[PDB]
Order: sequence, then C-alpha cells, then structure tokens
Amino acid sequence: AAMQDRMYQRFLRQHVDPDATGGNDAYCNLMMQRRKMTSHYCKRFNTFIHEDIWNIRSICSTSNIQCKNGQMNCHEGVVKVTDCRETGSSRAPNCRYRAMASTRRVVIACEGNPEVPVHFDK
Repeated sequence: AAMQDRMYQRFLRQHVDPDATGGNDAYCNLMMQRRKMTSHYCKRFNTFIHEDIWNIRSICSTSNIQCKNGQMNCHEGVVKVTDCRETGSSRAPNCRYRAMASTRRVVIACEGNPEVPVHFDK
C-alpha cells in the first residue's frame, strides 16, 4: 500500500482544495498549473473539491455503486466544487480554463484500509 497511498496522494493533488469555496477562471488557471495538469498537454476538464478531507473520505463509506468503467468500488456524494474546462485555444504549458463553481453530485472510487479516494469518476 505504498501503491494505495500513491493513488490517494494523486487524488488529493488533482482534486482536493479544501478552503477555496468556489473559484473563477484565474483560480482554475493557477490550480491546473500548480497541481501539475498542464506541463505537457492541457488536461481538458478537471474538478476541484472544496471540502475537508475527512468529509471527502466519508463518501467512501456509503453504498457501493458502479463506476463508469464497470468497477463496483464507486460512491456518490454531494460536495462543493470548482469545475475547470479548457477554453479550446490554449497551448501547453500555458493552459487556460473557464470555471464553474457549484455544489453537485460527484462519484469517486475508493480502495484500501482505511478506504480512501483514488479516482474521481464524474
């Protein structure tokens, strides 16, 4: 579980920022860069979750549902987010985004002991 921890750390990096509440375009531009999703190509869509890690991890403890890829280790919850969508023009590593802040249903996959988030499904 050096593995499960690496996967969890990747989830935190790509998807977790507790104390923003809901960013604008500049927030997406900064965070996509700082969380390492722009150096080699521009990731087209990404979500940052604005909840405490304890609360995100709690989603793992809910009833299992199917992931998009067919796995059965997914879980749904409702959280504050900023969704970041690439503008379509941009050229890595200078990637540009449009932000949408909202509270919405998310689906995450969890693994391990304790169960932790390892993938953001939708």
